[PDB]
Amino acid sequence: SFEEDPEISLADYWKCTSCNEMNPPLPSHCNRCWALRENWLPEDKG
Ligand SMILES: [Zn+2]
Repeated sequence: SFEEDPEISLADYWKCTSCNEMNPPLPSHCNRCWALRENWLPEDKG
């Protein structure tokens, strides 16, 4: 199922490393197990 989403395409989604679920960029944790993403915010070590 795909709908009009030019502002937020499903391609921008992410893959929860816990269960391997797909989620949008809006949230951070998987919408099932709540596997709060790890690599989201701008990670700039140094
Ligand atoms: Zn998950």
